Amino acid sequence: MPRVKAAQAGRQSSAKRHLAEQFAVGEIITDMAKKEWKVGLPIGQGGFGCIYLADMNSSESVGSDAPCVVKVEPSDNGPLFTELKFYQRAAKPEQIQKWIRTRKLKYLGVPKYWGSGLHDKNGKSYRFMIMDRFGSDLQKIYEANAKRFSRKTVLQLSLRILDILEYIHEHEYVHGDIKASNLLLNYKNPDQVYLVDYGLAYRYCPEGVHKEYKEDPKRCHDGTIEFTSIDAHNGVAPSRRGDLEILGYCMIQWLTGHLPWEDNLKDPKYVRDSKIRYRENIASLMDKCFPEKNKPGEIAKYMETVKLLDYTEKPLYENLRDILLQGLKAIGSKDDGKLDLSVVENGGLKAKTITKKRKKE
Repeated sequence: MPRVKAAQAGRQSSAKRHLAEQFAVGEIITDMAKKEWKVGLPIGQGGFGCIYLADMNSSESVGSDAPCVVKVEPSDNGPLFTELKFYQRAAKPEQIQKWIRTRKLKYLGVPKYWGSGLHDKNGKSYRFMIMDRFGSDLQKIYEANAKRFSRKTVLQLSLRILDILEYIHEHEYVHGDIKASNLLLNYKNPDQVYLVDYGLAYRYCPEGVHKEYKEDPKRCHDGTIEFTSIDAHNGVAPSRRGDLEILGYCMIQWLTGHLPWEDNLKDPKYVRDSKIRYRENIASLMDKCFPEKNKPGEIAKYMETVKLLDYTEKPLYENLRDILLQGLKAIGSKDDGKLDLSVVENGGLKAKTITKKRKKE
């Protein structure tokens, strides 16, 4: 509590009073792309990194249902420059639309990029990126439902995430952050899921050079023990298995509700132990987590492929894809629920992509 618990700003790090500013309501700046975007009233709670309503240069004033939203953050920041750079480079209007065409699909759950605008003042440089609106985060509903998900709901995402993964996986870009915390649903389309705020999107194939199994803790180390890829836990280089591991962990988290190492996060050694121990004997995890009178073959085979994956072995989306459909057909059930996560609950967003937070040179 504010009164009970005392908030600590910093003992020794920053000096003097920074003091930031804002923009007038009803103003329209000129992004780098020569696009006019009108800014309405402020929205969100945090401080320096606040969100402001945005909309295309149309007319009249701005209400409380603006189409796009802007976010201002420090220019010297790192992770920020990545989220904005990854959007204007990966989240392009062509790259997104082109995919749907080359994929023979309807729409892409990837966020669209609009623009950005910077401004220096007395040495202080500011920067903001323009993004679209959203509905609610998957992590919110999860906690709201007492951390309980359905088989059709979980499997529904596993299919959507796969297609999205291939998009970045083919662009030499590792996802890293695939958890629900970085997911949202379209306000108009409740059955549409979107994966925003990477905060861990990096490339491990520069100049056609695929990252070989080598020790590199300095790189690809940013992540919470809650789902930190074994690559960082051991201090190895970025691998493909690391991605499947992230989805594999959460996949069982929602399906079961709680993970074995949920009451032992404080112990980093334990988390790594149970990991390797559960890796060799995956059948033990499903046995302990799930009852003997209920063993989802969809999960058993899922891990069997992950643990049985070689550094040189390529991704087997087709194979795993068969395991998913088999899981539903096995339980005499079919996709009759979709992304059942429509309720709405916004209150601030983020902006990151890099993966190396520790000392910050």
